Amino acid sequence: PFQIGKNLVVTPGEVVFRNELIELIQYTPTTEKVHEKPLLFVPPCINKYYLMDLQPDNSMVRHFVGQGYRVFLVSWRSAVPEMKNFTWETYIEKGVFAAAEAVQKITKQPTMNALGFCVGGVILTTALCVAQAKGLKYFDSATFMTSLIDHAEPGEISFFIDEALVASREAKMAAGGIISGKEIGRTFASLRANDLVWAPFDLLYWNNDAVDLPLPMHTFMLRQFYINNALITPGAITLCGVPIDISKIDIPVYMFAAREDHIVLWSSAYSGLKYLSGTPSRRFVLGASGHIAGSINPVTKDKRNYWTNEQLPVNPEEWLEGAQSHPGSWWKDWDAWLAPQSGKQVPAPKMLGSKEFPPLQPAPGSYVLAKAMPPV
Amino acid sequence: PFQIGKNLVVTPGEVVFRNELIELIQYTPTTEKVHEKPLLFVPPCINKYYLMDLQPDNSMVRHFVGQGYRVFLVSWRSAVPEMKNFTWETYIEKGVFAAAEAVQKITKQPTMNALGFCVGGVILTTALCVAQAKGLKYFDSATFMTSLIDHAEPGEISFFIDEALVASREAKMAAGGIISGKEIGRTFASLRANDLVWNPAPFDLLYWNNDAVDLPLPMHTFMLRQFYINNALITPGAITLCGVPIDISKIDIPVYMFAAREDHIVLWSSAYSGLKYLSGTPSRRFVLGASGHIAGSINPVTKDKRNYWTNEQLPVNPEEWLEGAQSHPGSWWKDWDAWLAPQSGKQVPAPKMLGSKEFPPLQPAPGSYVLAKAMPPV
Repeated sequence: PFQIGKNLVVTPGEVVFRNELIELIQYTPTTEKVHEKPLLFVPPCINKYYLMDLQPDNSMVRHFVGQGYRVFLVSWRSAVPEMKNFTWETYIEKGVFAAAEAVQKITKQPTMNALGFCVGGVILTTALCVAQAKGLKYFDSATFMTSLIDHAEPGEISFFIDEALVASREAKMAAGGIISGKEIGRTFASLRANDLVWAPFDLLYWNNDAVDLPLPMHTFMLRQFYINNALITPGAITLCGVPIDISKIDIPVYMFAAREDHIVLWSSAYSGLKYLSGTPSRRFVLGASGHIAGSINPVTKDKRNYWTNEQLPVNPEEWLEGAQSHPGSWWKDWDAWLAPQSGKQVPAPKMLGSKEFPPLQPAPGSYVLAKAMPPV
Repeated sequence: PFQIGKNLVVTPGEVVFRNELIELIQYTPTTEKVHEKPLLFVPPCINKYYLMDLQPDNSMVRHFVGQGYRVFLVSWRSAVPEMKNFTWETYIEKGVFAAAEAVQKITKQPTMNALGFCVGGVILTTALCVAQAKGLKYFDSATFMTSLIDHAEPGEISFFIDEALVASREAKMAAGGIISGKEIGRTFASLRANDLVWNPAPFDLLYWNNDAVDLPLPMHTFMLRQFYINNALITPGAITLCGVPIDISKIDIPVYMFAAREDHIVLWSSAYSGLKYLSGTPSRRFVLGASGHIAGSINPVTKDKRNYWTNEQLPVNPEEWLEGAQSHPGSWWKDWDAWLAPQSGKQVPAPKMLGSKEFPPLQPAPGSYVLAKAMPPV
């Protein structure tokens, strides 16, 4: 069967940093030269990251390392009791910022480009606001891959959030707790039959390999984003001492959505763009197909197509009407957008980590191997 | 590994009638006596029927035959070019009514009870209106299993209907056409991630899901326009079928409605919303099953897992219905059986032959139409 790290999730590298929330994976170079400016992947913390690193042929991380990027990836710890009080803020501080700090220390580069996928995109979005407000310059650009900002139309999840249960948890928040992967899967699972082509056993395995979340983080996510749609209203939430205002984000943004995505409706993603009014530029790219088939659409096979349009009208239907279709994988377009923002070519590093951050264990590390807690 | 008719869809019987749209399957009795009044299953047409007849343990058809019902089932023909002009009305006439006429002729019984599942329930609803208006008495009761009547909240499908495409097809309706299984699977999706858990499951369901059908363009276009966009059934006379202005307040037989609590395809409160429009009926029953679209609908008595909820009161607010409901362990099929059986006549000896002299058995169940594969890409 599947053994994570052995016949799945095999892109070579090392865990180079670990804390109470993350392992940071640094991938081994496969090119003689690399773009100097690192690339940080922020996967979701619902399910395991390795949707982005399945087999070599369909691995997103492997592709980008092969394009010369200095790829680092956040591997989230599945919640256990010592994490029962962790909050959304913990994911910003101990997740995104801790990762960014380690990247700066290891590479000696002052900044990086960031990618956030699914809920990792929402965490990244909030992290960007905190960083901007505090003058912390971690990121030179941000990419949001099938992630919401405007949660007004979150899809069918809207019908299945139990507001009374969220309120019950809020009442007892200070005690913390653990939300089971089983519970999370009833609302946040993202696999559909049409993603299985026709290993589609890889995807079936991934879908069932669930992870747990801290109660405070999860309850806040439901209340503030899904119910209150807080990000569209400046100052509606406060994180890390900062009133959150998406209009303050001030770096180039790339936003990817998939046309047939039933999990993150493409028009709902598109709706976020108008809120990013402090950015110097925004790029929206629409991939063909469904959530997984469209998102994880590799260049190795280069199937399907994507659409581009540099004009960003308010109406997504107008965007699409003016768009140009291009054959193959949107990864190519993202690469072309990222590369000019990635510095000059330098020799590939000969070692993983650094003296201060020595390699700890081979990729894919220990946190991705955890099994969800037993039923309670 | 899956061979339809051999290790799935194996409830014994015979095709006893065939026309350009349907094969009617009559199932072999497994009881010495049967309820006299037959039971007609009108399955989904957007997918193949055999979600209702998977493995023996989870087969709905097999269970009901084993309870003593004289079960007949409509197996819909996947659309081919000779069907490219078929309409919604065709599904009423060549589907539901043709089946009911054959049942009458084979059994010599004047009426039957009907079950409609998913879009089969919608077709059945419209057929009941036509029959009522024309004084045709085919049905003594109707059961709607995860089917909409009020389409105001149809769920995620709303986001995946392109009105402009519907309109362009309306403009060219006379020419007819075929809507591919691929297109159908991009707008309708019967499965969710919880149905795909893996450690046959989930492969039996994936095979069923991927065993796609095609639909005639006029039927499918009408379905999208009139139900999903216009929500025509809630307005008397908003559509006309078979010469008849459709007014669901005219339906005048007992109704049973099933929905599943965690159903993402047919939201249970959306199903519930239809009940208030069935104002001509002598009785209405709503039953809510635990779990999702597949596991909640096809929840067999053999294992008798999960639960269902009952409440005789029918308030406008579905939350009020649920707050007043009583939970019962196991399968809702038990409840449906208890509702159906008193409406199913006396016990008579099981028929010794399938079909009749006029309707001889044509081939063993599950027949030929179910074995057809979708047309190639174009």
